[PDB]
Amino acid sequence: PIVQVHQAISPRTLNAWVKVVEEKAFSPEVIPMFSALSEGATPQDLNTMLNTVGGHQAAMQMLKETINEEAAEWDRLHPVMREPRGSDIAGTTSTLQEQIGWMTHNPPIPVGEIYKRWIILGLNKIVRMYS
Ligand SMILES: CCN1C(=O)[C@H](c2cc(O)cc(-c3cccnc3)c2)C(=O)N(c2ccccc2)c2cc(C(F)(F)F)ccc21
Ligand SMILES: O=C(O)c1ccc(-c2ccc3c(c2)nc(-c2cn[nH]c2-c2cccc(Cl)c2)n3CCCn2ccnc2)cc1
Repeated sequence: PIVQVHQAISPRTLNAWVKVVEEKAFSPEVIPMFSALSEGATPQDLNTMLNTVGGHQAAMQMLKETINEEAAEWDRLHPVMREPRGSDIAGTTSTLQEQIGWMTHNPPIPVGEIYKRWIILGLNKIVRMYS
């Protein structure tokens, strides 16, 4: 996350989270916990976390599809320092430096916060699917 500059979530925190998500798989109480954990997150942070958490293969694919759908919608709503496109917000086509750039620009585009809402949309769809 960006702190008072960028620093990775600590390994101890991420590894503990992996176990929490496993124990609480597919339950909605994970969602607010995700929001708390990812305070200040860049898209790079978020992808490291998602990749570390891993989990259920079909669920991961559904999350990915949801993200891609939201990135497409972002491009429709906000066609394009350069401005980020959907894939930049998802951290696919952007660097960590670029993400920090947008997040701290005057005025800013909070690419981490935007990506978080896409991830949360996916997590909610997953909750319903496995309920
Ligand atoms: C989408 C992929 N994914 C999993 O497959 C998780 C998972 C992890 C795991 O270690 C085991 C399972 C699992 C599920 C069912 C059977 N056996 C194992 C699922 C899991 O259950 N959820 C999940 C939890 C609650 C609600 C919705 C989804 C999350 C959560 C996140 C995060 F961090 F962003 F919140 C990231 C990936 C992720
Ligand atoms: O959902 C959300 O949370 C959400 C949704 C949208 C936005 C958003 C989107 C585009 C935005 C924006 C804010 N602020 C500006 C904006 C306004 N002036 N300069 C910029 C800007 C230019 C380049 C890089 C960055 Cl970093 C900012 N633009 C660029 C608009 C086009 N423009 C205006 C001036 N130059 C280019 C922020 C948050």
